[PDB]
Amino acid sequence: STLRFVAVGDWGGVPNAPFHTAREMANAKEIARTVQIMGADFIMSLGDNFYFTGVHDANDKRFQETFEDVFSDRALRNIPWYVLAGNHDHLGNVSAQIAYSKISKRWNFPSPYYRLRFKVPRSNITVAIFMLDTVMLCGNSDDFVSQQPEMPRDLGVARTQLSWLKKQLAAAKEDYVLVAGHYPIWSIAEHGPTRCLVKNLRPLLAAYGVTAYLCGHDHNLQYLQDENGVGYVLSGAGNFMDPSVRHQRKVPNGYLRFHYGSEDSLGGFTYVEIGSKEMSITYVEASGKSLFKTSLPRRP
Ligand SMILES: *[C@@H]1O[C@H](CO)[C@@H](O[C@@H]2O[C@H](CO)[C@@H](O)[C@H](O)[C@H]2NC(C)=O)[C@H](O)[C@H]1NC(C)=O
Ligand SMILES: [Fe+3]
Ligand SMILES: [Fe+3]
Ligand SMILES: [Zn+2]
Ligand SMILES: [Zn+2]
Repeated sequence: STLRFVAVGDWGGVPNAPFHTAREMANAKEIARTVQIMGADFIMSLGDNFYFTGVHDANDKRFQETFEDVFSDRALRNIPWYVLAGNHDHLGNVSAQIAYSKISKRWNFPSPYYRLRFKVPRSNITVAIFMLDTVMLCGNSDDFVSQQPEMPRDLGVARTQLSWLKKQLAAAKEDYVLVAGHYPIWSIAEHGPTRCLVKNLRPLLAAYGVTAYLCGHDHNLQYLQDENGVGYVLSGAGNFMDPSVRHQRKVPNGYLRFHYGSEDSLGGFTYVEIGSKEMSITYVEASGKSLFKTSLPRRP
């Protein structure tokens, strides 16, 4: 078989009851239908888990109303979720989202950033994934008028995570290596590229042979690929859909391979399947149709 998972981001419903939106429910439904057909080993969250100010504590009702009861289909039962934090989560209590891992079996958020290691059946194929906390690296975009994470709140905190990732990447023996964070490195939409990540994270990717970087933040679906062969998967349409293509001129020519952000769309997510020969990525719209699909070679 193969390693399979769903990647969805920015799905955190809303602050007022019922605490979920039509788009979030449509995506939850289609995620269930996808699982019923292809199956899934786990679901990855790319940040902005609870709009617009995260949660207060680990007993916050939002955990049941925005998460548990939305992804309640029988098919989604028992499927593990690996979470990472976005900027809106940081306006609240992130320690509470980490502590919730001890309350809900499916919810796995051991710390701000961590390493995951998977071993694909039969195949000798191994996969490593590094979940980052880009807010601790670039600061909260909500703290600035430009809406761009200008600088980290703490030097030591940022410097340490970068040192951790570099040492982890310079030792990973896995066949596939993925890195995920909320903020985008490359993006043509509303916010566009995050200067801090382009200057501080991007360089590490090609140097150590990273397969791809996954993220959300900009509310749409995108696939970009640089000249070194690294893939950029943007999946932040789990709750909103922003049509903007405002920063397409800020992305190097040739990088944009796919984009969809129609405001009349219910949103979407991605389905990833990693096999012995390659990793494929399918973009699925909540309505039920697959919009695009690409593959990425195995790491030398
Ligand atoms: C953020 O959320 C965490 C998780 O609920 C809170 O941690 C609790 O802290 C109190 C001490 O004030 C302890 O008695 C509890 O046992 C802790 N809960 C857990 C699950 O460890 C933390 O206090 C919250 N921070 C704020 C500012 O509200
Ligand atoms: Fe968001
Ligand atoms: Fe965000
Ligand atoms: Zn935004
Ligand atoms: Zn487009």
